[PDB]
Amino acid sequence: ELELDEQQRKRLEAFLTQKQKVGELKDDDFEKISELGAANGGVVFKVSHKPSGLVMARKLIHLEIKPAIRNQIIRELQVLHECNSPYIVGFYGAFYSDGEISICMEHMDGGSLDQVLKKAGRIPEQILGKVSIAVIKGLTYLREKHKIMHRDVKPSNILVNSRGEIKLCDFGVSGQLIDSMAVGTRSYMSPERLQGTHYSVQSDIWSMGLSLVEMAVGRYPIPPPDAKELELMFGCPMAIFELLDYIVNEPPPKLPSGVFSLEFQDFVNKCLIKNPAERADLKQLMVHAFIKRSDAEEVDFAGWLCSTIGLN
Ligand SMILES: C[C@@]1(O)CCN2C(=O)CCc3cccc1c32
Repeated sequence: ELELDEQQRKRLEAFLTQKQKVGELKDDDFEKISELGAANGGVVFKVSHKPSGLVMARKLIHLEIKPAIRNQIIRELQVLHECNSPYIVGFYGAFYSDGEISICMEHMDGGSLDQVLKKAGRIPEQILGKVSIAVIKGLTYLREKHKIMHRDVKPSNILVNSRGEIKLCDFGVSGQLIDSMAVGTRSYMSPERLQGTHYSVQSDIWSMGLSLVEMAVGRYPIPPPDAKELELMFGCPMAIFELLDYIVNEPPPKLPSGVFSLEFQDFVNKCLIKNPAERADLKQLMVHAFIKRSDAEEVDFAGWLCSTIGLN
């Protein structure tokens, strides 16, 4: 499950070889190309690293803090140089300059799945099959190689590219950065995390299940759509506090019947069991009928993606 094919190994090696050529990251070495979107705590820009010529994604977090705090943040982010996986967004480095922390990472030309979803309307089950494999693999990697859980799985934290790669980003590695920042959505948080109770990688599986239902139906799935709302979709307002209460108190969302395969439906159901002990784990998810089927499917994710978003 963590072993790599020839292509994956080669791309991972090529990234590291290019990264080695970049030295210390400095503010004045960046030329702004465009705005990629906004992440929690700051804006993400597509940039040119002038000396190396490398195109990067630069996230800028505005923080007015003492040299003590920022130097500790930068050191804590250094842990990202150790995360090397086809399912994790490549990291270049982090620095502080004139009231803002910069996190420089690999450019993903397909952007986030939250952006792809807006464009597509809804994402096909076979495409969600590849997405599920990449998320399980990224979460397994983080857990097994670094003893870390994501803590913030959502469609805006799943990045995609024209080579067909799917990678996770914005997993909390710096405690100090979270404290100083600290304000992202709690709408993908598991019922146990919202109840302050017992929380592990099982809470990330809930967030993945919820993100998958959202992408499949083309709508944040809580509260569930009524009989008339589903007819407009396939043919076949709640304030944040009300929503969080609904998650904790009500049955979990589910895919509509007779539109998706029973394997996909069962897969999301197992991710969405409210009790984390009963909820499927990464090991069980890796061998789920939906995962085994999707893994054997020869799905052109890059082709689908480029056609959908008008990339090219
Ligand atoms: C979370 C992130 O900042 C990662 C970088 N990124 C990209 O490379 C593509 C566009 C994008 C949109 C929203 C958030 C991000 C990105």
